[PDB]
Amino acid sequence: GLLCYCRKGHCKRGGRVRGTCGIRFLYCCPRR
Repeated sequence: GLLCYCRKGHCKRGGRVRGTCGIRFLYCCPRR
């Protein structure tokens, strides 16, 4: 939720992965 984004392979403009967005997808949150 929040302002998190699901990106395939690797999150764009963000190195704060929150967890896996399923298979071959990364879910990152710009929190900390």
